[PDB]
Amino acid sequence: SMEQVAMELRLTELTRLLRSVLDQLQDKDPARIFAQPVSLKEVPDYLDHIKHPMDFATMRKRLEAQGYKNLHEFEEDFDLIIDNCMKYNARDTVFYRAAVRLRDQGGVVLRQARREVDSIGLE
Ligand code: NA
Repeated sequence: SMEQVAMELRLTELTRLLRSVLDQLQDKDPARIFAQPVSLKEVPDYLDHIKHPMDFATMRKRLEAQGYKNLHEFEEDFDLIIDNCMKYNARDTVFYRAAVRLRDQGGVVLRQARREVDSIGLE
């Protein structure tokens, strides 16, 4: 149908916007602490602590499959990256501190992203 095509165009445009958002968020992690999944070889007990692991590479996979239907779903995954890190790691670690900085700097980006999604009407 023409409607389904229109819906798919909207999703494709959302995916384009979120790809820009993802790139901006990841630029706020130049240490690449959050770039890849935590290794279960190097941290074998990780899943005892963290029930829903997340990282930028896993987000990018979902994004390119157009698996984010709205900005809320994308934000949920970003918050998982931050929140998982701040539970597993103590306050005095480079990991926890990187997550705080990413959260703070990311908030700016996500604030305007919400406005753009609402304005352009992409969801
Ligand atoms: Na903790």
